[PDB]
Amino acid sequence: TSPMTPDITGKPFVAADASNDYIKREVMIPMRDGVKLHTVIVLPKGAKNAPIVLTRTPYDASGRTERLASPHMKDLLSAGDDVFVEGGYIRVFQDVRGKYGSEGDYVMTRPLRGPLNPSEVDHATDAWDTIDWLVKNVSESNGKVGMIGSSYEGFTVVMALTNPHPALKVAVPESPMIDGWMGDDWFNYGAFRQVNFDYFTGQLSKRGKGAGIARQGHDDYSNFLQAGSAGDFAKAAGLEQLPWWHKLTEHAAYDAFWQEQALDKVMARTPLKVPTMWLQGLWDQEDMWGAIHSYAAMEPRDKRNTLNYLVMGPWRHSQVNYDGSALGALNFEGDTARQFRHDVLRPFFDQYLVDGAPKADTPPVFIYNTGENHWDRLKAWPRSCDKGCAATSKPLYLQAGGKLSFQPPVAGQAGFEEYVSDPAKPVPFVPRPVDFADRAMWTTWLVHDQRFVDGRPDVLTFVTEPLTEPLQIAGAPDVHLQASTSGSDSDWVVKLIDVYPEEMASNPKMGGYELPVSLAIFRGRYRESFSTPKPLTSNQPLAFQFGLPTANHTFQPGHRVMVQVQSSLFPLYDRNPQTYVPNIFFAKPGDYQKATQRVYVSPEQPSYISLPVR
Amino acid sequence: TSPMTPDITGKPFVAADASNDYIKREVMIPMRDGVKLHTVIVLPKGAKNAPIVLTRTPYDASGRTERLASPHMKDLLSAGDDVFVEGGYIRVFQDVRGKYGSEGDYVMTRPLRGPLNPSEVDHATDAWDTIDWLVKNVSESNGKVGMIGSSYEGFTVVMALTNPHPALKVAVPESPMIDGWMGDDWFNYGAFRQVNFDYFTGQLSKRGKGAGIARQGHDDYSNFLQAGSAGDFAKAAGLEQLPWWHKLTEHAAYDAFWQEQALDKVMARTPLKVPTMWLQGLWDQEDMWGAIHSYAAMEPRDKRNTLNYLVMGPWRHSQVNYDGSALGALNFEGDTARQFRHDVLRPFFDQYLVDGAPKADTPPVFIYNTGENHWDRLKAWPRSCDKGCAATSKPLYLQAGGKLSFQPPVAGQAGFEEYVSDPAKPVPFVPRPVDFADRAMWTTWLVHDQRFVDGRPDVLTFVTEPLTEPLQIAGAPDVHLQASTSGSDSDWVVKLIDVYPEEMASNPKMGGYELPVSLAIFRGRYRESFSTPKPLTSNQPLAFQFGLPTANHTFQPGHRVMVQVQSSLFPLYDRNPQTYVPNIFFAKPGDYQKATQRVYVSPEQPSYISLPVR
Amino acid sequence: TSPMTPDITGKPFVAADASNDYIKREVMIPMRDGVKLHTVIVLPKGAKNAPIVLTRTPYDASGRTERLASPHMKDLLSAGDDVFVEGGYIRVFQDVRGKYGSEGDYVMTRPLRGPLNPSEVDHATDAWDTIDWLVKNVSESNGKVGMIGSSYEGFTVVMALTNPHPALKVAVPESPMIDGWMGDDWFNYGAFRQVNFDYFTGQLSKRGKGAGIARQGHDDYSNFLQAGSAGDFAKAAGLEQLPWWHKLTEHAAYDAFWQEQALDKVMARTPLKVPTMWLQGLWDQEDMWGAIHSYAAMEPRDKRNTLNYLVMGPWRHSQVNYDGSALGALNFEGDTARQFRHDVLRPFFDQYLVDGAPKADTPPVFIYNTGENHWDRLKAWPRSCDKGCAATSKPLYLQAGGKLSFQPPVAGQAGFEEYVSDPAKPVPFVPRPVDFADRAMWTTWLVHDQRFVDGRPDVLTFVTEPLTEPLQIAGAPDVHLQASTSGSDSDWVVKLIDVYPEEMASNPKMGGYELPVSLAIFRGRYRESFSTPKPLTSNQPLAFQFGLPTANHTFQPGHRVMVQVQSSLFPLYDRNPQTYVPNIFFAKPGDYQKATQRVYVSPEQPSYISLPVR
Ligand SMILES: [Ca+2]
Ligand SMILES: [Ca+2]
Ligand SMILES: [Ca+2]
Repeated sequence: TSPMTPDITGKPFVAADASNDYIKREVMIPMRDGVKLHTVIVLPKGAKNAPIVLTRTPYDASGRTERLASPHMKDLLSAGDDVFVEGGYIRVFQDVRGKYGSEGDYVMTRPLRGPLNPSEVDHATDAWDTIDWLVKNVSESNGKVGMIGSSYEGFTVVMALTNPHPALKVAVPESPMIDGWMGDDWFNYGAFRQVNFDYFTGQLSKRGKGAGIARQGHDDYSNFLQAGSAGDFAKAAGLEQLPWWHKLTEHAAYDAFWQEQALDKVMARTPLKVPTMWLQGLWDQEDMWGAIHSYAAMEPRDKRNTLNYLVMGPWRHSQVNYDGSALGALNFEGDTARQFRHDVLRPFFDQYLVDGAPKADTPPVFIYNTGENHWDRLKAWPRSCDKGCAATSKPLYLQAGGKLSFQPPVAGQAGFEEYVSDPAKPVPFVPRPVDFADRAMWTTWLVHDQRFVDGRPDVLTFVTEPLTEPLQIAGAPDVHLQASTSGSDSDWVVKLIDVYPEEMASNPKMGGYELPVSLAIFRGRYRESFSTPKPLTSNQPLAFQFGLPTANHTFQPGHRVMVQVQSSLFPLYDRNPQTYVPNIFFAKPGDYQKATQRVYVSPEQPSYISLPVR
Repeated sequence: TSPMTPDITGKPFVAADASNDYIKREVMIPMRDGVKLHTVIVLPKGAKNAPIVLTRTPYDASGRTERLASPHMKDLLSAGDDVFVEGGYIRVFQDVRGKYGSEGDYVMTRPLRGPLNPSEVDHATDAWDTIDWLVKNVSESNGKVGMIGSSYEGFTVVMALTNPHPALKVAVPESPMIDGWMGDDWFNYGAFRQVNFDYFTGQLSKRGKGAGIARQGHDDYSNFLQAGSAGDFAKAAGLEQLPWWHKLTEHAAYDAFWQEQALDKVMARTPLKVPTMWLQGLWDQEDMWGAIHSYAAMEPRDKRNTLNYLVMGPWRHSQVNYDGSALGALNFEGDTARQFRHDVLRPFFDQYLVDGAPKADTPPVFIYNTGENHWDRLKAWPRSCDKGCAATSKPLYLQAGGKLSFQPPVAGQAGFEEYVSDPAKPVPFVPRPVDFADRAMWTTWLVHDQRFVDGRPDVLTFVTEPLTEPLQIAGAPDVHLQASTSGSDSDWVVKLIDVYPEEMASNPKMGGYELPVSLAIFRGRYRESFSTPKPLTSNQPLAFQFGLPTANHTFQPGHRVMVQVQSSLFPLYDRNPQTYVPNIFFAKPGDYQKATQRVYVSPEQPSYISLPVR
Repeated sequence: TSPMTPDITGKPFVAADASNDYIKREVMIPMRDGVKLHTVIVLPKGAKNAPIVLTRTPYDASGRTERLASPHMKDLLSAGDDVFVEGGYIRVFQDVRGKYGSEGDYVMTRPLRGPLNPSEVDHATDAWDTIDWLVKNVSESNGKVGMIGSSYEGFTVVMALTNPHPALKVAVPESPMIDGWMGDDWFNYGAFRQVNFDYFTGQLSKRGKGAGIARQGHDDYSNFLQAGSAGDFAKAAGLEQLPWWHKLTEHAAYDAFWQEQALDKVMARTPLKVPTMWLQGLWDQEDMWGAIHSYAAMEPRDKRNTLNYLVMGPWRHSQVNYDGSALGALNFEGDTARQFRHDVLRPFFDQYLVDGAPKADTPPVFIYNTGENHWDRLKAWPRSCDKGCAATSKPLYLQAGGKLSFQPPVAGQAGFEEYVSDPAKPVPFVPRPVDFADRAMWTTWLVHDQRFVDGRPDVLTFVTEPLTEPLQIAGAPDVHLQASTSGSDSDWVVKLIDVYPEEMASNPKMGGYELPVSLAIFRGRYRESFSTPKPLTSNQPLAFQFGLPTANHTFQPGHRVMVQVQSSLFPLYDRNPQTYVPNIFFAKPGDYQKATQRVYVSPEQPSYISLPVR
């Protein structure tokens, strides 16, 4: 070999694959319009009549099938695919239209053929053509296909369910994106989520891998506050080059653009034919709305209770595919994620995909009790609600003096609790400094101790005396807030908290820990209507009604129930200027004003939470 | 904005840069043969008559100038560039010929025009054409250029020094690759370094970013042992596709291929014209030979002591560009890396690059004492050696019964210490499991406590009684080993160790800690000649002589001096089969045999280390 | 208040107790012979007809009832007492005779009235007199008592069971000290345990709190090796002042002194009257022999299977009273300790102690499967043994070339595997440096990855190929070692190991992890008799038979089964000098000699482990 022989030959370096216990095949599958989608198929060596598990993703199919470069399939594929490797399944990941190895144009959460999409293709037809090709060209398969995926990967499963290929025998949409305005990714009750600015450049900058937005500093509390409004931050970052950004600001309210994209409404008029398991985390910080709302839209038509299932674990977004033994300071009884994957998911998929496999005794509802630390196998959910459930909700009244109880307010006390909300000094949603990039912070923010803001003058705290008997809730709490603002707009944040016993000697850090079981924010301008915003009348007590995330939680003896109320949750949510403007995205510096907020706790105007007690 | 408007546009997304305090400018510089090299220039805004600091790298110039996407130049550039940002320098990184954005073919450490390179270009001409272009095309510059870089980036500096452009006013080769066979990257005294297998696929798989090699498991001790020889592992990993791998196995001995690449020999015949500062770490685990040998090759001709400098800090490879406050369990007196960059490097560069800058009080030698924890400013180095230095070396004799002293062996005792070296059960160079991916393990292996192998039957341990007075060494120890093997080949590993006081109450983990101050391996087949290997005569005591890494270390009172001897250091070094084979890279399973080793400690055949005491 | 008024008044400072939810009373209960024992009684406020849980301890009753100075009983008492606080029990801790607040003389594990104790009192009579006083003087109780305790606190429960007071309705000896010579605290098959030297000064220096032994250095590997024999270390430390030390060295063999103290032999002749639950950890590093052997001594007479229970969790010594969610690098399915305490222990105690309490569904055997990670509820144990069990044991033969399989050795291979055992360089039982005071090291040593010694020339390794199907063992493995030694004595250490799959991508550190499922040491001089030691015939293959710790473990697919054999386990066990001496405690420097060890693996003399497969 000559010394001047180029050490980089130019020809592709073929990695070793002799010792592999799998085969990886990449193929460009033509859709009905000629556009080919990059599809990666991983088969166990010696696979015969094996089912296929398919996932359609905008997060790199080649990368999703290489958690680690390894000759062992169990290590090659992600942690969440462990049960599929153990079951001898063929795993397939496909790049959606317009991303990574696939051809075509990319449209964020490409809408269904209809009012928003006049083309001949969408995610439903793309999944159909994909499945058709797989059962006709993968000789190692038995022609049976199951679909699974979390977040955007769950959204593609839902799209396939709108009109599924006959070969699709089972589906598991995990934390799917269903309604990005009401309560999933983009907004929550109209309040815009700034955490997704990095997602926009990360997914829309290039066909393939993108990047986050360069910051002025480390603390996002400071980065966003200094920039001003959400529109100011975006403009300075160059986001006006992205059509998606223009779509968000042109549709700030819940108009036809968002209504026509709500997939739970679509599931309501979609016939039940494919056994589907709606899954999400109880602390799903990205898609809290999706799974539970989609499950409820189809459950009334699940006549025999064997086609529509619900799964809600003690998980943060997508934790179902990793280790569910803990979340932040909370410890659970074993790896709850692995428990779900092995005890419930595997037998459910085997029943519909593996030849000769027995029927599984899949629980209609598989939900974790975050207070008692154990799974619950039920026939229905919720167990308690205002009407139609086994148990009836009980009003939990906010009381004067920062108290909280099931007894209606008595006369002869202060009619309300007051606090000033200052947009220039907003309440932080997590301890400063805030780093949206820090995955540890973002995935655990919903279970973080709230004492870092308890005692702030712009946060109201209501608490019960220590419980002597366990209080079990099992449903979706509903806020019935009676509040006024001296401004003409305002956000209202309510947190339902489990305060641990003041002392916890066996785990000292948990002593007095304020765990948010369920919390939400509501953009006040949408009080009467989500599609048609209106200014709030200054200094007038008004009724605000909105649901808090689902909870299957027992407040144990020694614990207290607590409710915190505030008017900002920054920088996760852009600040409500507190003066009515046409579009908060483009609020001007002078529009931001302090406002005197009042939460009423009188017999005539009682604030309370309809708690799903059982 | 229509809903179907592609969210990923035809016109690429461009990040905003209005708040930037620098300007990044890319250029394609044509070399003399027409090949263009991708060059990245980072200028402070308002830069005028500013000096340039240039680095030529095979590690992505665009990546090297983006430690963090940020509007602040200090954060955008690497930690090691802090003093250049503070000094208002224009920073330039260039992709070497055949890598990343550059055109041309890539040849690993492209040799100088000569016997190994018949072309008209090499790193010397490329650096010359680059500097000529920069001074004629960067209007913001004062036409003065300084070069710096660590490892391969240091190697490109040395290549420029063979025939430097008149505009090159100063050079700082940090841990440069000088002799990859004698003691730098590829081999150490002929013993092959398996840690670089991942580097081959990482740098030679493609023009741009490559990847590591997929392992069968987590523990490299097991991965390499199970594979067999280095050639078996490489063959299985698909490395026979890389011409570099064939160059290594075709030139296992120190033949013309390696002799013609030794840059210290080139420096010996290179006139001293550009002020040069040779730098490396005392614990440089990748390029231990380079800087010190190159410095010594030029120092005798440094008439006024102002053209050739030496710097040796308490660092691992490239730590000079990060934080030097500690290394593994060792704590030093402040951030020694920052101290060097600010107190020595900055004034040195300024003196020769900034118009009208003052004279720097640059110490001819800047070397850290790892035993007293402070820098030493000296006029010469070494301070002690066999002859020609201020102090003279003293033999430190290995003794029977595992003893060690400066007194020659006495009669009436065992003439040797014996151990069996078994290739099937080699001595680990770091505690198992060995993870070559774990950067923390690799960067700190040389300072790791050796108690994890002390007490093994295949490792001999010689130790003094606790010292009552400080023992200072300041030079390069030289091993004079008298040893026999029952086989026909063998490796000899010698570690000079500082054993800390048995108790260290203020830092308990340091109690009895066995810190290797200096260690080296020698491949026995090269005992008589590095170019002509010969079998070792079975059962015959033979003299081996080889140098240990430089040390400026004071063994303090309460400490002991220790020497460990073994015949494997795995998996860092491939195993010597202990039977004489033509090429150890291709040793067969049956070639590996146990061997009875004897280290002689008698008056007639005394093993000792020539210690550079002062 | 005058400025010169002494700030320390001299009168006792009464801590506030108004807010306490408990009442703490201290009383000196007179025994049969007039000697009063300090007893601490903790009653919940408003206690009426409450049962008592009693523990007798030599570890400070006042300290045991104050985990934290707190007004909440749950936090005041230890973590393990959580279920008793929840159950409204009165908790009592009593200082044993001669310790802390109690009067009388202290005798280590004071033997029962008989040949070793001619006095009128022992732990049985002391417990009787205590229980009698409690039911007659504690008006807040219902006159029913349960006993519990771990280690020495479990030993006092067993002493009460030899002749229990009628008021004792239930007992739970946890990791009790049963046979301190055969396999509990002082020795293991005659091999002396040096870890207890600190225990001797800690418990025998003073009536109250003692201290450990001052060391020369940090590393006990070095401290003990430098001192020489166990006797040399003890003499230098001043331990000849302690009668206990003289008792140990005067009874090095299993003579009448130890036979008369073996409580499992006493339980074999003790009528089953009190529902007893024998408990220990599978990795009980202090009392591995006790619970399982005592359970087996009484189970044949448990006619209705309702008076004798067994519990073996995935625990280290006493972990049952803390958090059992993990042990070292091992993760279990939830807090297994809390699971046992709440799901099994609480209902078991309530049934026999609380008025009108319901029947508990107590599993006859509650044993954790360390390979499948789940509890097993069985009617009997073991599930597999040589004869009389549901399954029969299968021989796992050690093979030449470091192999292992269920197939008998074939001819034509090497008849044995050889290694030299050097007492001057013993095999470490845990990575150096060894610190017996480091609780983290000591509690997790039995589950530590054994790769730190795998590959040592003085440790033999035998391993199977990767398993394709699960291999479940459920019983006590029995070693049938055929081995010789060139010396006249030797220790034999055997480890049964579960080697995790080479790669574990979801938990990288577990890749190739060598987990010791079960290990034991056997002092060779007791090959034919534990009471009468005899020299081993030099170079003659001899049969060694001894049991390994119980295992309920499934070696899963991908894992390998491994067996390691060595002749030292230092410094936990003193070194066998390898030349026969009358008493190893007083071995002289010249008695320690290297010895050539041979483990036979031929068809004629096959070494194997009788594995309890099912
Ligand atoms: Ca259903
Ligand atoms: Ca000089
Ligand atoms: Ca029983």
